[PDB]
Amino acid sequence: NKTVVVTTILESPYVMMKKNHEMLEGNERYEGYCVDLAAEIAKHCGFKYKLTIVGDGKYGARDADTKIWNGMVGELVYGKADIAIAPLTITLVREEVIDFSKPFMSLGISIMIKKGTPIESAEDLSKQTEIAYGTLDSGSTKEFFRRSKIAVFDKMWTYMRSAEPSVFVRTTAEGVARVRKSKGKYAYLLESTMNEYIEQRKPCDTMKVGGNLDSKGYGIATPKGSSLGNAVNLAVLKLNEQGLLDKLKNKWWYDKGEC
Ligand SMILES: N=c1ccc2c(-c3ccc(C(=O)NCc4ccn(-c5cc6c(cc5C(F)(F)F)[nH]c(=O)c(=O)n6CC(=O)O)c4)cc3C(=O)O)c3ccc(N)c(S(=O)(=O)O)c3oc-2c1S(=O)(=O)O
Repeated sequence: NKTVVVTTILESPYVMMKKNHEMLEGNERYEGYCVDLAAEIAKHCGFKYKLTIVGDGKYGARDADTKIWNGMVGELVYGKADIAIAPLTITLVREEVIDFSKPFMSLGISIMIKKGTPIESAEDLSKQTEIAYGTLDSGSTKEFFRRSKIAVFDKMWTYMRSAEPSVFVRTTAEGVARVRKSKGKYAYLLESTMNEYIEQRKPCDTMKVGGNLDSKGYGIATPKGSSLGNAVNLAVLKLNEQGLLDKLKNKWWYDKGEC
């Protein structure tokens, strides 16, 4: 039997380098939620596996000009990996070209504030202009606002699209720094999972407020028609029912949190 090639992505806390990684080999180089999850999936499915970091560092999209899938999705579609174990969002266009398990983690768009900011909901943000707010320039959150027909989110998009200086940031680190350094006058819109992670990072000055604005899930992906997909999906369901997915989330977000 052959070693399963698992594509994954360097993204904290899902996959992170061990400090001594230069003196380590194979799967021992990495730690994180998806490292632990890969070991559990492999245990339940009965395979040996090698974690490999996706070469282009991307989740996966179809290039608008060439029509070629990149990222982990592309690794699956073009025969370079057997399974993707990563926070890969289950979307329509991806589901058409690869197979997904049921989701192992659910999430939604959410609001990050500096502690003390008088905001508790998206509606609160939308009905004022003293506190600026934005999102990742390249993110799925931006696209949610662009396409939304809900009055509150439409108003928020109209504000964000034309706000000056730009309220959009190039990276999560830029967004978080802007929240922390703006003295409560900038709020940041992002995935609840990342928001919750940052809430547990020093110096513990940010928090997540309000309910999620949408709902989506991260799934395990296999090439379309792969015989591995059935067992992997049953594994995700068993791990959820055993409490193990919740245990892993608690471990990497809270037991290992700094706040
Ligand atoms: N200098 C730079 C520097 C960075 C540039 C980036 C860039 C931006 C931001 C970040 C960053 O904050 N990462 C942390 C983060 C925040 C949210 N997630 C997340 C996203 C998922 C996902 C799971 C998660 C997680 F983790 F929450 F679970 N699962 C999916 O299934 C999925 O799909 N997504 C995407 C989505 O949901 O959105 C992760 C990292 C990068 C990067 O270096 O890869 C860049 C990206 C796209 C793009 N088209 C272009 S660009 O074309 O070049 O403009 C980009 O450019 C960049 C230039 S740049 O080129 O010089 O202008």
